[PDB]
Amino acid sequence: PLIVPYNLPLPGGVVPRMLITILGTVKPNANRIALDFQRGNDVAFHFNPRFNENNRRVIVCNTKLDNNWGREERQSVFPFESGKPFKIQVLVEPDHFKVAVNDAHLLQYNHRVKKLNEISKLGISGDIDLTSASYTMI
Ligand SMILES: Cc1ccc(S[C@@H]2O[C@H](CO)[C@H](O)[C@H](n3cc(-c4c(F)c(F)c(O)c(F)c4F)nn3)[C@H]2O)cc1
Repeated sequence: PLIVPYNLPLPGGVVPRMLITILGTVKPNANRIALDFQRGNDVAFHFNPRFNENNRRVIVCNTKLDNNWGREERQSVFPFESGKPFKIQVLVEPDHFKVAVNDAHLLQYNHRVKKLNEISKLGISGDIDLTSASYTMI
């Protein structure tokens, strides 16, 4: 187990067929989780499960460019549960990130930041116990 926030380096950025796996357990009474794939200060892909946004659960996805958030993409399908272990898998594809949670497909997010080879850090934050963060090619 590791303590969050945690920064996972992605040396040389990301590339298609790179699979990033984040394992952890959601705390009881969690409010939020955040994964931030960063190109310097820009956030290419922000993946933000919110456990209570207006009394519902939603996943918010976005990009931050020059410190400004863009247009959000929201997913109501919500595979996380307070107190339960999870696996987030982010598969880099040519035109999008593909996310699966607990071995079930969840969402795709098209690349807004084009320079994949400069998306060189993944930040992991929020109401979790972090078990592991790693990557491999498939
Ligand atoms: C016009 C406008 C008005 C309001 C908003 S709200 C905004 O929405 C964004 C996604 O579009 C991001 O989610 C932002 N955000 C969340 C975290 C964060 C964090 F700082 C942590 F320390 C965590 O542990 C954690 F899990 C987090 F999520 N940082 N920035 C959010 O402030 C947008 C536009």
